[PDB]
Parts: sequence; C-alpha cells; structure tokens
Amino acid sequence: MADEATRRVVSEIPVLKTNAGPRDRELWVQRLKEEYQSLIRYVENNKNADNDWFRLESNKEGTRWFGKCWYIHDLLKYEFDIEFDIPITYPTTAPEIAVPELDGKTAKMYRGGKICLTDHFKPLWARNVPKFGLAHLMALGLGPWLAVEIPDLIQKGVIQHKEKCNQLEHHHHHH
Repeated sequence: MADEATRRVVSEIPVLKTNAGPRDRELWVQRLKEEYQSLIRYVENNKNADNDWFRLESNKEGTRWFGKCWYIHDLLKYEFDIEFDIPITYPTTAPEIAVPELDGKTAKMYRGGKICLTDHFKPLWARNVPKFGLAHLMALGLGPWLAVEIPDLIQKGVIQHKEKCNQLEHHHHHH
C-alpha cells in the first residue's frame, strides 16, 4: 500500500546474483565486489540527496565488517560506531550487528551488544532469500530501526548529541 518511496530506494540497490558465503572464497570475492558496489551506490545516492549515511569497510577476507554510520535528524548528526562479522549462515540468514553505543543506554535491548530487529523483518527476509547483501540488510533493517529506537535514546538523554554547536553558530532550530 504505502512505503513506496522506501521500495524505490531499495530498488536502486541491485540484487546480488552470486550470493555466496565465506566458505567458497571464489564466489565470496564475487559477492564481495557486488556488495561493495551496492554500498557505494547507496552512499553516492545519499550524498546526491545531500544526506550522507555511513562508511563501512571490512578486512582483507571480508569476514568482519567495521565502521560507523551517521544519521541526520532535524539539524543534528548522530554517528554510531558499529562492528560485526559474517557467519557461514550469511547471507542466507541475517547476522547480529553489535552496537556498543546503544547497548546499556537503553532498557530495550535483545542482549549485550545485539540490536532489536522488528518481528516483520524475519519473515520479510525469509521470503526474499536469496539475492541479498549488506546494503540491503542495512537499509531494510538498521535504517528503519533507527527511526524506531533512536528516539528513545535521544529523548532519554543518553545520547551525547543534544546540540551540534551550542550558541557558537546556531541552535538546532531552522526557523
């Protein structure tokens, strides 16, 4: 019905046709470049809209991804440092993204380090398998979740980002 804009953007993130795990390094290296291009495409696409998202990189084997993502809201930017690895279950099944920034700063946490994905994401993932990729996982999972739980973190005052400049330039206040 609605949420068409979201699907538009996701459609601009091509599906991976190799779709392999870290076991077959040959196909893995193929999916790796497919996935990287998908990441770059999304970031570029975002930068064109003047709303930059994230930078995420991996090690030489691509077995562990680490980086940081920043979210613009109102007039403020909220960057979070994140890390996770790529189990053999991936990309057939989604892994757990570790966000040590949010963990502890909210009572609604799955487990120490593990984020709380929506119940609707689980069947959504299974229905589309395979043809997935980190770019898809991040946008379809982390992206919407930020608009769900981050308000709690912000309002509760545990995020040290109540202002960006404070009196120097201007308050986060566009009118």
